[PDB]
Amino acid sequence: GEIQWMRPSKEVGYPIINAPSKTKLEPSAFHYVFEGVKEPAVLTKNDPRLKTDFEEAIFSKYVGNKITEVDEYMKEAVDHYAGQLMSLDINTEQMCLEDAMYGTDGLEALDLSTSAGYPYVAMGKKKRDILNKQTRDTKEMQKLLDTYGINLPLVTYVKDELRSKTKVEQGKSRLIEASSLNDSVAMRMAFGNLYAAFHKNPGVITGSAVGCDPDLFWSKIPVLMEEKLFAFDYTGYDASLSPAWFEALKMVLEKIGFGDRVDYIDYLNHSHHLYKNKTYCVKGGMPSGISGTSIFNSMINNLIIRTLLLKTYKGIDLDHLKMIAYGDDVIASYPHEVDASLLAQSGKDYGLTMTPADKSATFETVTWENVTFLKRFFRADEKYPFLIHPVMPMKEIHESIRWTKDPRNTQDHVRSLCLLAWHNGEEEYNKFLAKIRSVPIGRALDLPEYSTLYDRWLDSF
Ligand code: NA
Repeated sequence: GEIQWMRPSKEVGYPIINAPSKTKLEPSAFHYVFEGVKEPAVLTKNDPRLKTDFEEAIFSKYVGNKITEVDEYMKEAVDHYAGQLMSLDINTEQMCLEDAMYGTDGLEALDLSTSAGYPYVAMGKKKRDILNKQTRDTKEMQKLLDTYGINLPLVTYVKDELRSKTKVEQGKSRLIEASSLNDSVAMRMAFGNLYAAFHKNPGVITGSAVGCDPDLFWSKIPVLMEEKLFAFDYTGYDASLSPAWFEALKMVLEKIGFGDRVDYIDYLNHSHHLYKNKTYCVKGGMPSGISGTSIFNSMINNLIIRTLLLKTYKGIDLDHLKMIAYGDDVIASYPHEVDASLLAQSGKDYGLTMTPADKSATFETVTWENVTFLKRFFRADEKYPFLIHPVMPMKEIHESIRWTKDPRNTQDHVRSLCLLAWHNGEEEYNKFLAKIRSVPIGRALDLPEYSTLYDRWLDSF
């Protein structure tokens, strides 16, 4: 991903986009009951905590483009992945506007809280004014489609979230590229059934885990993996994607019956953005945030891993490559041990910056004991080993509970954390509940006890 140019939006006929400048995150009733070191991300150039230029920091993610064309390994990767997907008999017909808007089997309805993007954001027109979830009305939307069409600019927002001290001082805040409601709708109409087919088939065939339920899915993963596991993290995955990777994705889509609408991928690859009073053009880089983002990042990941294995290990049997991606996150396996370090090396030549799994300093062997997926470990249940617990460490949960974005969602926020934490065991869970109940706010919450969550878990399979 590389920014071609950037300039005042007025110079190209666009209005200044108003974005919030004050975080919605404030210390919660548990701020001093639990240990934590993260704070709200810098949202503006004037943030006192900054120790470097903000604008420069937030756009530096666009490391550039390392490859122009789709090489022979990539083509091979494309044929193999496309072949697997073929086995799912994915419905290739476009999805009607009604479902693309209000959802259907395998596809949730459009999120009414998220941005409507340009130009609605500049006309103060919200989604709540465009769609009727109880009416399933598509006339207003249809009229808007006909009026403003598609391929509209994406609106760049700084993500309001918790970040480490270092990242705050270095202005390393993450960005959200909200596509226009029109594009989101047109895209869900074009790829709606693909999205659904993926949501309904999380696994090693789609090579995707998007739409999955960790509590149930974790028990299916081990059975799908080959003997030897391997993994690694990416640095700035989305932004590092070169145009070739988008072209490789289009080839996959063509081969599975969607060659009919690969043009929509161009909108993602070569895209223009609106940020504050500026407008810029980017070549490459996946717009982090758009409808389809995680699924397409996941598909491209399947292409990347395959490409690197072909490039590094001629004769590798991709039919025994068992991997599951969630955007840039990935858990993979092969009957034989592979060198993540070597793969990482091959990765550089493809514009990908790969590093040791889970922030390690060196590339160590990945095992069922130390592997994580979506920040969760895998732990067989003590009483019924065939049931696998997705275990997220208490550290991130402690960090999260120390802040709130709205006092009205305190019980939902805390219940949410409880569904994640109890998997760490009863001793830990009870310690967690006790601290919560050491302050008034917590004692007033309705939280499930351990045995209740355990029973609920067993009854969910
Ligand atoms: Na782009």
